[PDB]
Amino acid sequence: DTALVRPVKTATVSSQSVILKDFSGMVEAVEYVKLAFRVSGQIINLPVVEGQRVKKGQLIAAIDPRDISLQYAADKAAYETAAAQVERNKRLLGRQAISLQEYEISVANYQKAKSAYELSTNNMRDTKLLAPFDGSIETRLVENYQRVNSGEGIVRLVNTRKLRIKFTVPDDYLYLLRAKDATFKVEFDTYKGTVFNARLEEYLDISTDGTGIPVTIIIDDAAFDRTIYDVKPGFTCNIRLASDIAPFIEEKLMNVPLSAVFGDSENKNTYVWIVKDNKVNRREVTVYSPTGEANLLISKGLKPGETVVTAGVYQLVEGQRIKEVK
Amino acid sequence: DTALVRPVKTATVSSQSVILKDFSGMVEAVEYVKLAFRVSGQIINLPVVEGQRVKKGQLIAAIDPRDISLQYAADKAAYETAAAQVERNKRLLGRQAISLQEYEISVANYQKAKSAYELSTNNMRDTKLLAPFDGSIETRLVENYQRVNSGEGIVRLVNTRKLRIKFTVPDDYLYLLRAKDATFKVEFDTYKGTVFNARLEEYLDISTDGTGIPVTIIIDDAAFDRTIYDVKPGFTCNIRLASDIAPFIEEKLMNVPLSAVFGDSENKNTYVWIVKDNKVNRREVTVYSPTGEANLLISKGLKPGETVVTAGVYQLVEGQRIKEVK
Repeated sequence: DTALVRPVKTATVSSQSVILKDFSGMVEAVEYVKLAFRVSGQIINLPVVEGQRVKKGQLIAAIDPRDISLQYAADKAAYETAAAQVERNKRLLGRQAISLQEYEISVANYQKAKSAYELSTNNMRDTKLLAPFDGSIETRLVENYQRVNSGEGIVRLVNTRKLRIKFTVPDDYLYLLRAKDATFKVEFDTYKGTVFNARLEEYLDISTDGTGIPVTIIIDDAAFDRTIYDVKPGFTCNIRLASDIAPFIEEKLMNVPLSAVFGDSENKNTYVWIVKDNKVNRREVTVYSPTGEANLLISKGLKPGETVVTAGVYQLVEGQRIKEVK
Repeated sequence: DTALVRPVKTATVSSQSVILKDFSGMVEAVEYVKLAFRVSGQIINLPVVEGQRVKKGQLIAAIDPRDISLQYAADKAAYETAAAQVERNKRLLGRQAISLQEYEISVANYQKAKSAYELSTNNMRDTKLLAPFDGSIETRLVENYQRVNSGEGIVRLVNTRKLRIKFTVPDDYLYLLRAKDATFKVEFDTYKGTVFNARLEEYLDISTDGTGIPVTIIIDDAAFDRTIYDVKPGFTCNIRLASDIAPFIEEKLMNVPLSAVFGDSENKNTYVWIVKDNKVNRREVTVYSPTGEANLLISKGLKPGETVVTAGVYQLVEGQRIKEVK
């Protein structure tokens, strides 16, 4: 019956002109960026941990702003006094009430005060070390309440904006890489069963050198959640390249093995068994034929002039009598 | 069982590159040759009848040789006397025993006697009218013991050495007539079921004029016995032209409709039913495949990515559970 499970060989229906190739690739190494303060001080906040995913602008660490804050307020006051004194002297010189010498001294003093206040403004901002890009904390190099200098490594942050995959394509497959709208689908060996769309980043094309075509692709798929799919440099994967080498074809033809197609004792129709949820269902198909009824080329087993049955093949046994009908 | 007669549609196995064309043709008219005596006389023998097949040299009619025989014997004697008299005079002149005048008269007399004897020798031979070629007596124009003149029709003899068939081939089929070793097989409408080989006699090739290619062929077959197959001018027939347009092909391929080929539930082999003496017998065939297993192009009924069964198609029913095996 239908409950009797039958072992069957199967195949996937393929578009005549779509070429498919599988390549082995690897997730590219990423350069760890050493994050450091631009000022010296004592860390008073280290709110991130190793493995944490951070966003651009997020706080990594902060130093005690006490001393820098004191210099800032003193440089602020000195700037405000120098600025007020130059504006006053502009008015005094404009009516010739002061010497140019005295005015010049006040301009030079203002730039000195301005430069000092600009430096303290930067030092104040630099008490908070922020993530320069979206990334992950690879390593925490310091401890909280530890004293550090400028340029001293605080954390190692790896950029996670792009997941790059490198593979090499045989030189003879350059036409497949050049085909319009060629697609790339990635399946990671560590996460088999889930396929992700990828886009071309670049490929080195010097087919002349016979050394293969190095290709770089980037994962470009909304389903690629790195909190779920933890892919690291060195991880291997399969890259499926799909190229339609004849997109101009009007009526698209499908490939199926001859052994998939069968007839009916009641008609001249052709069928296949479609496999859906490990069950079969009959499907009527039209075999491509240029003129009239589909014909086969036979390389062995027949001589010209012999007579074969073309209708009624399922209702016959060896040696059975027949009547030829039109 | 095998005794249960099943109606079946069939086809003939055809060689991939052999082109076959059928043309309607007609047996060409033959010119009747009027046979006549070269002498005048009374017919004393008319041994042939209408419809009789005669050979070259065979007697058609004879006139009473009596009078011509009398002239022959008189001209023979006159020639023999004139010949003896000139040989004598050659010897006499050679020793100057006779005048040149007398010798000359005897030479002139000899040629006169010779010419008279040559004419009576021909008239004697011409008392028997013979068939100038192998043919058939279309009409007997005279009766025995009837008196006739020279040139008076005795019989109408039609030449039967060649059976010519004319047909016209469409101009677009010139390449089929030019193909090396193209063959012609004739089947007469009056004698259907028997096919005769024919050879090319000639064809008018001015494809430029767009008026068809008039072709003449001649029956060239030992089985063509005109005593059995009585074919006459105006008789129609079928001309089968067979041309191998790709004789260079190493492994010859045969055409069969797809509907002729079937599998086995126990193996991956392909078969046909061969029809011999209105009975069928299974025949294993090899379907031509360039790389691997034979594939079909499907124009309707499938989408890319669907799964079809390729082995186990005969042991399944609608909705049956399966297990995909490698």
